[PDB]
Amino acid sequence: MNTFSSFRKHALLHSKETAVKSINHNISFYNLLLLIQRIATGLKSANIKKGDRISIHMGNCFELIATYYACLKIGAVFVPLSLKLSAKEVKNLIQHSSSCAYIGDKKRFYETKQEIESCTMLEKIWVIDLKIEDKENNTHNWEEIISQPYDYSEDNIYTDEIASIFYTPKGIVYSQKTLIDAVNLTKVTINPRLPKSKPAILSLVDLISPWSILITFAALQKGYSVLLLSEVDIENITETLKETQPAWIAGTPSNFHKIIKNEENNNNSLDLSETVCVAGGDSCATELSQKFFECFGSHLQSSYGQTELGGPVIYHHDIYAINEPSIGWPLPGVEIKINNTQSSNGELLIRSPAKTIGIWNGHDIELFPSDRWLATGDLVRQENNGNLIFLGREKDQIKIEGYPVYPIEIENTLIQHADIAASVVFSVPDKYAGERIIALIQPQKNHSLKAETIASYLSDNLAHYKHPSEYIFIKEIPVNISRRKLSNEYHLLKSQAEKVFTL
Ligand SMILES: CCc1cc(C(=O)O)c2c(c1)C(=O)C=C2
Repeated sequence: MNTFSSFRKHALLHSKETAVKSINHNISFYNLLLLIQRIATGLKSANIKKGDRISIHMGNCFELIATYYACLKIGAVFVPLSLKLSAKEVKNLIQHSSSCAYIGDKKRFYETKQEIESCTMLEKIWVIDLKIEDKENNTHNWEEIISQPYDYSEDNIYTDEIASIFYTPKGIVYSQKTLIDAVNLTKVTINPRLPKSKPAILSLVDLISPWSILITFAALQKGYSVLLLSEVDIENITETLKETQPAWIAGTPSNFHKIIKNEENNNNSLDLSETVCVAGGDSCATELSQKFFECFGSHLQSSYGQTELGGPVIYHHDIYAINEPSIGWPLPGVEIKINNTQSSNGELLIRSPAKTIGIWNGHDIELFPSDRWLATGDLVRQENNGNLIFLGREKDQIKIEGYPVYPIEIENTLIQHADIAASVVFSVPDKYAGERIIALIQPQKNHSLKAETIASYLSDNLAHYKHPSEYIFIKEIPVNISRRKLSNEYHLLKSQAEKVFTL
């Protein structure tokens, strides 16, 4: 069962239930299938064929998810163009991907119009809410692609065929099978609670971005509705969440930090205690989970994955339950190897059951040996129960007397202190020790804090060789965090510090 046919099967058996909703709109499973079918007929009527590449360039709307499924239905390769791309970058991807069609919305098209229309390989350009004076040459209004009824023509889709190209300047090629296996990984990470009185799934990452594509396919295949928000909706996220009350929210760590910060004001208070929230990336969200529980009483989850691995590969279904920084457990079929360093800690290597096909180089696919391991650049230790303790980036590792020291582990200890609001640990060169550990300490509250408190606190909680040699008290840590750039600004930091304490 490929991704479209899995959607279809569910839509035909659960026709009346809401598949997608926004603040002002909704569409049932059955009507979304009808829209997908009309788009498929319009594409084929416009001479789009299995294997043709379609660049897709639009904000969150029902047409975006319908277009993904229409491409899948007919075997057209979809090429999502991130909304963060400049006009020159969008043109580069349209050209590099060898797209022969483009589908976009009004805002994205008109920001990029001259570039898109100068891509001479584009035989069809469809634009939602195209201005009528611009319907000419190969540029068409979106309504044209759905104007004809479904023609019931067959499609022969095979799981080894290309389905999509997800650009990181590297076009990662997914087959129909990659997408099946990536959605199957993602399905394991979407676990709303049982309602008390139907779950709606929200992803705060744009639907043009691969993690949200997978979340959306997986949610619909589990029969959940998907809530789509606009940029303005997400700028007003606290009020939007009170109104829409999703059961499950995916987002970046930054998304959830902002949600936390909005509560410091407000009044009516947003109740996320029953909501399952999933922070997504290539790091660890343990400190965020502590803040998120304090603020909402909700138990943050995390997902760790990347496009080259097809989908999510490691999932932490309860970050806050683990006192150490951790990233969770490998998903089903995921294989891991921890590089042997003659110790329990090493680089995390991953092989995923969602095998990408290769890299599109503009002219051909550079094929991936299906046995390849991906080196993540992250250090881990695997506990007895499988949980991957997170030791930080390999390149942030500090050496003390020959032994590796991990800033993220020291930071996690420091912030548990009631008087410490935040902390960043890094090293500086030292003529005779090689490196020396510095701790940037941001005092909590409106409170006072003496370094001697910290050194004694660390004696009880950390091995001595992991201890900072020096404390820099500053009541705002520079963010925008790069322990490398902070090391480079060590003398500046000391000169701006509330106080410095050298042991
Ligand atoms: C589709 C591959 C993938 C991409 C990304 C991303 O941050 O872009 C993420 C994950 C998977 C994930 O499990 C959490 C973040």
